[PDB]
Amino acid sequence: VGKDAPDFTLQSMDGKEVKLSDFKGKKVYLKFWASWCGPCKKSMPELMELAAKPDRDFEILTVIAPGIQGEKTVEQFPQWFQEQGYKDIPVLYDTKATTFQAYQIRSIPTEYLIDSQGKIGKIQFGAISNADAEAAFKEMN
Repeated sequence: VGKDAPDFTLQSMDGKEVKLSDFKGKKVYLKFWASWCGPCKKSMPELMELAAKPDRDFEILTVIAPGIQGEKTVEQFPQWFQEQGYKDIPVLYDTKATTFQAYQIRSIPTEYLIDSQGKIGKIQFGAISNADAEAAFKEMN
């Protein structure tokens, strides 16, 4: 069966504590990215579309590593995010890159699509469309 997605507990951009296993019972779209990464930014508008879809049986979570490998500090990131026109996308602060390491992230953007019991259903390097994601989740429990 699917390998367990490594658990994490991270602070979000808006100050919430977010723990992956608290989402058991719901599917999860998990995206690792960075503000300096062009293909990452390219993918954000479509992810905002997806977030606006009301009938989702999955939650969207994205993860950056502030102050690490060129990423903005937590002091500067939220302002930068809003000034790009980005909205309605959760961003978690992987302060010690520990989550990136646990997911063996060696390239970005990378998406992990996780089923309702916390198992990894799909790993995608680079781009994945909304229809691609929706199709993958339709085959997961």
